[PDB]
Amino acid sequence: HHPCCSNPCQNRGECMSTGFDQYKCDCTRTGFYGENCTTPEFLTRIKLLLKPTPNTVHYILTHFKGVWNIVNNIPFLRSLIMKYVLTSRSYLIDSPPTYNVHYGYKSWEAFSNLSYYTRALPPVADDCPTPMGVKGNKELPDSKEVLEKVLLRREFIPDPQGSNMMFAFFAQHFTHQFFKTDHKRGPGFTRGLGHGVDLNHIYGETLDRQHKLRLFKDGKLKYQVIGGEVYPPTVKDTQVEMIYPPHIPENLQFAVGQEVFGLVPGLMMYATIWLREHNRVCDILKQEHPEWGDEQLFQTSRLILIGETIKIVIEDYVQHLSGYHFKLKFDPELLFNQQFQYQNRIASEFNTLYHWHPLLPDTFNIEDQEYSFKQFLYNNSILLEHGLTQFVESFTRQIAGRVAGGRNVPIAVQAVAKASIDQSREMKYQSLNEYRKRFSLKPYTSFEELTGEKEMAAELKALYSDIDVMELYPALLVEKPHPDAIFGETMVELGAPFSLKGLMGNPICSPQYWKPSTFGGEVGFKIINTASIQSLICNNVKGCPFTSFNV
Amino acid sequence: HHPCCSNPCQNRGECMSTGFDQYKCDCTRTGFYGENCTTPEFLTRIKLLLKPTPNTVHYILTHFKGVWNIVNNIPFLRSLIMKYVLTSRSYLIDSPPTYNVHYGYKSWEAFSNLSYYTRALPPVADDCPTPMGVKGNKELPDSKEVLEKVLLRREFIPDPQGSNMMFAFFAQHFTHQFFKTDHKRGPGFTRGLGHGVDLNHIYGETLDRQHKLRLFKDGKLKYQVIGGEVYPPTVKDTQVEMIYPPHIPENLQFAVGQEVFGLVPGLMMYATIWLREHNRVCDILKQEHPEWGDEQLFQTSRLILIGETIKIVIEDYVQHLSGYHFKLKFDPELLFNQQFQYQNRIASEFNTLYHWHPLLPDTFNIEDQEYSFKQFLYNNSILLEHGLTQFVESFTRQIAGRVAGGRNVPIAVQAVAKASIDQSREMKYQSLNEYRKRFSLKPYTSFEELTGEKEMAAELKALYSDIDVMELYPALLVEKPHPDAIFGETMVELGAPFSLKGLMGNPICSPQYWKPSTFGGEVGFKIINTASIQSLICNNVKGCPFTSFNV
Ligand code: COH
Ligand code: COH
Ligand SMILES: *[C@@H]1O[C@H](CO)[C@@H](O[C@@H]2O[C@H](CO)[C@@H](O[C@H]3O[C@H](CO)[C@@H](O)[C@H](O)[C@@H]3O)[C@H](O)[C@H]2NC(C)=O)[C@H](O)[C@H]1NC(C)=O
Ligand SMILES: *[C@@H]1O[C@H](CO)[C@@H](O[C@@H]2O[C@H](CO)[C@@H](O[C@H]3O[C@H](CO)[C@@H](O)[C@H](O)[C@@H]3O)[C@H](O)[C@H]2NC(C)=O)[C@H](O)[C@H]1NC(C)=O
Ligand SMILES: *[C@@H]1O[C@H](CO)[C@@H](O[C@H]2O[C@H](CO)[C@@H](O)[C@H](O)[C@H]2NC(C)=O)[C@H](O)[C@H]1NC(C)=O
Ligand SMILES: *[C@H]1O[C@@H](CO)[C@@H](O[C@@H]2O[C@H](CO)[C@@H](O)[C@H](O)[C@H]2NC(C)=O)[C@H](O)[C@H]1NC(C)=O
Ligand SMILES: CCCCC/C=C\C/C=C\C/C=C\C/C=C\CCCC(=O)OC[C@@H](O)CO
Ligand SMILES: CCCCC/C=C\C/C=C\C/C=C\C/C=C\CCCC(=O)OC[C@@H](O)CO
Ligand SMILES: CCCCCCCCO[C@@H]1O[C@H](CO)[C@@H](O)[C@H](O)[C@H]1O
Ligand SMILES: *[C@@H]1O[C@H](CO)[C@@H](O)[C@H](O)[C@H]1NC(C)=O
Ligand SMILES: *[C@@H]1O[C@H](CO)[C@@H](O)[C@H](O)[C@H]1NC(C)=O
Repeated sequence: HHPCCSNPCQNRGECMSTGFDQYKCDCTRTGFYGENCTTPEFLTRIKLLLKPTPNTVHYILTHFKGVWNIVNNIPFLRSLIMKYVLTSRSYLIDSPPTYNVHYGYKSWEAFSNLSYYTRALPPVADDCPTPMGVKGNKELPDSKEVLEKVLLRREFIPDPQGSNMMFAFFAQHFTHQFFKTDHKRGPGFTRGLGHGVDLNHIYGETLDRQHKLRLFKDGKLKYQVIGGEVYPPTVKDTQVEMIYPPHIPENLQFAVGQEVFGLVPGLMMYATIWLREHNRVCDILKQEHPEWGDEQLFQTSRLILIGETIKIVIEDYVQHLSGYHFKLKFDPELLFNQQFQYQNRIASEFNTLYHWHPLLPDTFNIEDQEYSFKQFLYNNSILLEHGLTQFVESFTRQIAGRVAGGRNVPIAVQAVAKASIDQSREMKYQSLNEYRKRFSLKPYTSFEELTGEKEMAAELKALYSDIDVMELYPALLVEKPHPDAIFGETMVELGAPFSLKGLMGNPICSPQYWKPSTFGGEVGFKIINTASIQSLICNNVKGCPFTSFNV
Repeated sequence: HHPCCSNPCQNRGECMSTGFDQYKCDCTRTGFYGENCTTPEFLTRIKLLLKPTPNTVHYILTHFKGVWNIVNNIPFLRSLIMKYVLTSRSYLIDSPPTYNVHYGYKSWEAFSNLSYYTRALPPVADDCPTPMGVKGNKELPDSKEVLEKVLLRREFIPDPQGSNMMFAFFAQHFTHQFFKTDHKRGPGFTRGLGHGVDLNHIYGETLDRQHKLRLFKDGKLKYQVIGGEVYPPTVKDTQVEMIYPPHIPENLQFAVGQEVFGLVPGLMMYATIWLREHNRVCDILKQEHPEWGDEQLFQTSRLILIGETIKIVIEDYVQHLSGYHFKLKFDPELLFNQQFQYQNRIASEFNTLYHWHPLLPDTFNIEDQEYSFKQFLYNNSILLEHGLTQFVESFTRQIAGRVAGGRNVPIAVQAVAKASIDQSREMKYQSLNEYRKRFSLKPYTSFEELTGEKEMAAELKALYSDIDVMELYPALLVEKPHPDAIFGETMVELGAPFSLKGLMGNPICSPQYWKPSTFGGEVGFKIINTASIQSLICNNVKGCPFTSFNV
């Protein structure tokens, strides 16, 4: 078998076979040497005794609300801290990207082929003696058993951080521009070739789709007016392909950038809001530039919207997730004297860790009604009937489920949770502990340490035998959450760097783009710099209902 | 008409219309302010007063051989000098890229559509009152008149810098991996979607093409053996599309990565050499790694050859072109503590300036035959008849033509030169002086200053009237050359930043790729770091003939 199956190289060292039965570790720039890159260089010894634990940094940012209220009001200090928040993560992500599902070594194929999700850790080799390498049993536990024992929801567990349905649907809508698995090819492949925040979920992935969605007047996107309300146009009107079941009538087949957004009325809500936003921004640009044509209005509105999106994601969305008392800041300028790559490639593991189906409630509560999954799925009538204003009011009110802590996957999506496990396996993911080490965390020494509890730990011990072969995805869902938090440590430490990279990596954040001229002058620039989840709703939803990501 | 037609914003200010008849310049990070970005900031006045002119720097690098002799043999200094050389040429290229033929403002479409060449300067707006903006006559001069008066060769002018046919054909072979105009779409479109040094001219642009070219045994490329000599495989064996006239015999229809390489036996000489190199490297890696399969042998040899190419281009090819006494060095480590983007997008103007058709001789002198263009085109027989050894010996001793200095484009390719002019105009290129300002040079004040001579200057003055509307492409070919040099200032000052960006931008130069494990261990890494034009020929051409880029 492959001599690297046991994952012998530590500290970001690279493993390579050197004959049938031997390996060598490449310890270049790891700050370690020795056979397995485990012997620290002198500067590394000094860096390691002085480096705070990820859990210490977390504690500082989630306590001392009094000190943070001061820090948050000294612009120079707020800049300084946000600068640290951005750069301390940066070094963890390979950019240019490296591995993928087919390439556990660097290759031009893995670098150049945009159809692959990239990989933060190389796949376990095909001929390893155990699924994870060398440790554990010949087979992993039945995924149905892992699912039923520790993942599935008994009683609904609300998120103690107060995440609402505005948040859950925003997560779903936002991330589905860059997580668009190409099932024809396999779970390690993506249809999102832009690999980030390009808003293809609004504008379409291909130019042909964009052109069918565009009005070609005033930069605007096509729309329809129903009962005086602006909604997306239909499939028959646009000829834009969407996924709908057969029983869905022509008039309820709304056409948006992303093929799957008819699935959920929560997604259609956001699609409608962003469509209105784009056309609202067109109206403003046209007022500033009576001389501009359709094409420039469209393109400039897209860049503004991309900027709005990143702004909202950092300052409301990540802000809410973080539980930080520190006020996060979207400011591209903070990277201008730093080493940073303005490019991104979506990692398979980022897709995997974002399968937050425990956010989903048992029923969807709009106004006085309590819709089941059966009733809610593919039902855009519900949207037309209640309207965006009520959708916003209801979803702002409705609490979402806790993601970590175990046993919170709604039964309605059990098949999806099973697939995340099976497809992790099919893609040959390395173990939870391997991922933890890759992200500068201590491997868990037992199942009780992972869960912080006894009962689930015991189930997991019986299923997996060895903590070092525990799988990444179920571990994220059963991990001991931070105190009163939605997630545990592994989710935060893997998610945050993938997030920073995808947000700041965007070309609009580079010095040649980050200028008022890029966005049609100072007014367009200000739309980006003052954007928020509240203003997005206020500007585009009748009556300007109040909103946020917490209940 | 568009209020930016006159190009009012200086110093890399960005121009934007604010009404029908008004503009605003965006002076962000230019170091200037005021209406047209022409007033310098205090620190800018200083930076201006100190900073040496590009010509003064060229003089220092092409003189004082005694000093350079010391520096070159003192590694720490060589390295510090190369680091300057690399980082000064850097800030000149927009990266992430910006404009293209259809987008004179920044847009997601220009960012993301890899099918365009990018643009260093945006195009002249469609409705401008003159071809170059507002200066000059309503029509630029007949392009045949320009071609015939100042471009066409009367008498062959040899390169006083000593460039040979080995150099001339290396330039053509190498550049044709990234200059691959998609004539079906237009001159501003490329088929080279990798946008750099990916070796698609050897391996194929598509996976479909690569796979038909591969042996699938030991990592190797398919080949044939004719008279005991290894040549590329045929079109019939591989089913790889090549451009060939109907009349060419089955066996001389060589199939290589780049579809046009059967055009010229000079091109097929290098194609064959590089094919041999790839399979030679396979052999070395197979020896190192008996455990490796076909796929990893192939991909690893590919990365090795990419490195080989960059190394040769920097240390042999650019070295020769530069006329420097200083010894350029390929060493990715020199950028590791610098700010640099590991990405490239091929610029249209880089394609344009690289039309070095004056390099071409009047006949192709092999052994004691002197082949006309008519005889040499598409004649792979010549290659088989003489063999690679004679090709190398003959092309090493044959002088190439001077590029700058005027009147040296061979009549045989007059149509290509005319097309360079017409296509510049079709892509709405700004004038020579706009390009010189864009690359930190003073605009020429007269035609005589451009040519350094009287007679062509007068023909040009009569044709164009204003130096400020002189065109880029013809200017490059008529420019006063540097002393005893093949090129003039504008060629060097534009070409150099485009070059080093595309060389160092490659992902193999990034910290996560620049490691021995990437190339199969120390042995593969060493193939790269010891590569030379002489070693390429020595390892792959029978009899190991002497070669170099100069006669
Ligand atoms: C971010 C949180 C989030 C939420 C709130 C959410 C809400 C919901 C929801 C009710 C609104 C339903 C019925 C589903 C149902 C599904 N989800 Co999600 N999903 C979420 C994150 C994801 C992600 C990420 C994927 C992977 C998408 C991909 O790779 O294409 C996913 C995949 C799926 C799949 C497999 C899709 C396929 O292409 O086969 C189904 C089915 N689901 N989900
Ligand atoms: C770098 C030096 C160089 C040399 C030595 C060279 C040598 C020769 C040569 C010698 C046997 C011949 C017969 C030609 C003939 C042509 N070359 Co060049 N070319 C060169 C640089 C270029 C470049 C750059 C282009 C543009 C390529 C593109 O845009 O695809 C080009 C394009 C062409 C074209 C038109 C575009 C096309 O259809 O491909 C013709 C015809 N040629 N060339
Ligand atoms: C990026 O990698 C993708 C996966 O390797 C690749 O898709 C694959 O493309 C190949 C070649 O075009 C397809 O192979 C086809 O042709 C062979 C032999 O001629 C047939 O036996 C196959 O049935 C098939 O029709 C594969 O279908 C395809 N593999 C997949 C999708 O898993 C992409 O082409 C690559 N992208 C780029 C830009 O190169
Ligand atoms: C890369 O940018 C390219 C330049 O615009 C683009 O090429 C263009 O593609 C469009 C749409 O696919 C073609 O226009 C079509 O318009 C109607 C459809 O209703 C048809 O009647 C036309 O025949 C045509 O299909 C343009 O012809 C085409 N322009 C060209 C070839 O120069 C690429 O598609 C863009 N690439 C990506 C990945 O978005
Ligand atoms: C190098 O790291 C590897 C870790 O896999 C070590 O490999 C061996 O060490 C084990 C216990 O120390 C032995 O039982 C085995 O022979 C072997 N393990 C495996 C998985 O085969 C090796 O000791 C390390 N060497 C150094 C320098 O620490
Ligand atoms: C910088 O920009 C140019 C704009 O082109 C200059 O305007 C020019 O002023 C000239 C002198 O009065 C006029 O001859 C001419 O009308 C005008 N050029 C054009 C094409 O309109 C601005 O004055 C200058 N601005 C400043 C403040 O220096
Ligand atoms: C591919 C495009 C990327 C966009 C993805 C956007 C958001 C994904 C959000 C979260 C992933 C999971 C967990 C991390 C979230 C919050 C914890 C702390 C956040 C933090 O420290 O700043 C995080 C800071 O680094 C971010 O800038
Ligand atoms: C797209 C991938 C990039 C590969 C391009 C490779 C080769 C092109 C070679 C030279 C640049 C093009 C035209 C001439 C410009 C400069 C050459 C002369 C002097 C020089 O380069 O030195 C200037 C000094 O700075 C040394 O660099
Ligand atoms: C191979 C060149 C054919 C061009 C002939 C038509 C254009 C003539 O052009 C003329 O050529 C003369 C001789 O070089 C020069 O002295 C003149 O300045 C030039 O205008
Ligand atoms: C569709 O949703 C609507 C709400 O407008 C609901 O009344 C109806 O029962 C749903 N239909 C189905 C088939 O679930
Ligand atoms: C083909 O090249 C060969 C060299 O072997 C030569 O003898 C012959 O004349 C050439 N054919 C043409 C069409 O010039």
